[PDB]
Amino acid sequence: GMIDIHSHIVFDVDDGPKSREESKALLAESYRQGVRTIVSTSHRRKGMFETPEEKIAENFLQVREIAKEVASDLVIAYGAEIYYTPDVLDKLEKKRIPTLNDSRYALIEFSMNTPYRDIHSALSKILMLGITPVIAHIERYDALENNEKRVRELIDMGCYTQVNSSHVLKPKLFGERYKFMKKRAQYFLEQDLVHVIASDMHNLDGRPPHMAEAYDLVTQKYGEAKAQELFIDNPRKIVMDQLI
Amino acid sequence: GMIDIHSHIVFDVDDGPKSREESKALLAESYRQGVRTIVSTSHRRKGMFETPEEKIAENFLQVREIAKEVASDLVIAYGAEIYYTPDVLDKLEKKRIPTLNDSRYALIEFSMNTPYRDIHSALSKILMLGITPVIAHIERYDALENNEKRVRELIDMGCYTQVNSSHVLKPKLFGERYKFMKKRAQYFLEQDLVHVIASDMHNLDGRPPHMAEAYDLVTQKYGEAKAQELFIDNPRKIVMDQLI
Ligand SMILES: [Mn+2]
Ligand SMILES: [Mn+2]
Ligand SMILES: [Mn+2]
Ligand SMILES: [Mn+2]
Ligand SMILES: [Mn+2]
Ligand SMILES: [Mn+2]
Ligand SMILES: [Sm+3]
Ligand SMILES: [Sm+3]
Ligand SMILES: [Sm+3]
Ligand SMILES: [Sm+3]
Repeated sequence: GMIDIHSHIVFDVDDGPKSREESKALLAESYRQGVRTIVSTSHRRKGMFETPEEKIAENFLQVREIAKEVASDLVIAYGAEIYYTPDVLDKLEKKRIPTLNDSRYALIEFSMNTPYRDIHSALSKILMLGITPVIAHIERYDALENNEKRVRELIDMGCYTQVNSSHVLKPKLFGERYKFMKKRAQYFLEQDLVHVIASDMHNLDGRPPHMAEAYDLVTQKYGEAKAQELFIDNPRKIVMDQLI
Repeated sequence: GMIDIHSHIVFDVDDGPKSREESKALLAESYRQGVRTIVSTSHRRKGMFETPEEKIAENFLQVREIAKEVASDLVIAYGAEIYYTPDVLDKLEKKRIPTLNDSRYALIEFSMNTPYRDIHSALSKILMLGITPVIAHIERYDALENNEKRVRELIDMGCYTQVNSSHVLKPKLFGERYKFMKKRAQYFLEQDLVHVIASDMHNLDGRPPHMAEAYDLVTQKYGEAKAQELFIDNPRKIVMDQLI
């Protein structure tokens, strides 16, 4: 029973599901693949994802009703994926934006080419609030490309890393769009710099969950024990508000 | 990975472990049997279990450190087993006594021969506080012996039932001390009146966890699906603060 801590399943709030039907379909697929817990982390990002918090709550609650139709033992928790801009700090401290399952952990996102010093500075200011940043899809940031020294630094301040399930997969030979993130992801896993693997699922045409598959690949390359850590135990600790 | 929502693992606080050594030994056994989550529910009972709440917290936190020695993926949550006396209501509402994992659920206990009207009255007054009572070892109460009508009533007010793992086991032919609770437990399982099975573990000489075994017996008699509900899914919902 996997716990997916990064998901876009709330409808009409961001670039995830546009309808209830689409939300129900996502949940169902996630369930097929063995996920029994999903943390909703819709986008909060000044400039492009500014849906009112009240509306996200409204729709999330509806999605939690829908989950019941998929399966009685599917647990939906609230949360958020937060794109760092300065305003975000007070919003977090005052609790106007959710942490993951109301725990100490917050899912934090940057741009592909955010300079390292900006990522670092931002993550410091969040730690100052007593909140623990889990860094969203570290494969994305150029700042961290092939750079363990920098990732260790962040982990050692008190951050934890998340990698997307789809970037654990192997590169295709025709029509690959994520060569660099797949290469980057594989490097972090080799260096043992990954705490969590999550789906970042948005839909069932382009951004599905690849959790079942990502799990079998990590099992083979890195061992069953590591797959369980990244896909179950560490997420378990996050959702239970305990330090990993 | 089972979740045990009823446990006496804090030392020098009640009739559970008397030492750290004994606490560590309990955790370890529970882990052997496949339990990955344990809710601490030490005794709060006017008249015989009156250890100051500050002291229970102090020692619980230490037990949570010890758990790390047993295994990194063992999660210890705080809670309490509450013996109903009137004072308990305000203590709960004001939060001077913990609910299970700080959820809406509280583990509630009575005496073997508490008349039904007293159990009922007490459980009403707790529901009035917005708290959901999970009834501790229902096998114990004479009021509920062979009496589905009464158990359904309670469940329908909004209570949930817990049965002890050791009372799921088969009766012995020499030196059985729990014939009646084993018979009673078996009856509730047949009538499908049990939401949760938990250990009520106190030690490793007389009151061990019988979770591994209780799980295999429920599997055989009632199906894998039911064992998972009682030993994993329903407890999962309790610890995640979601209505079962
Ligand atoms: Mn998106
Ligand atoms: Mn993102
Ligand atoms: Mn995302
Ligand atoms: Mn006891
Ligand atoms: Mn008891
Ligand atoms: Mn007990
Ligand atoms: Sm290295
Ligand atoms: Sm490691
Ligand atoms: Sm019946
Ligand atoms: Sm049932």
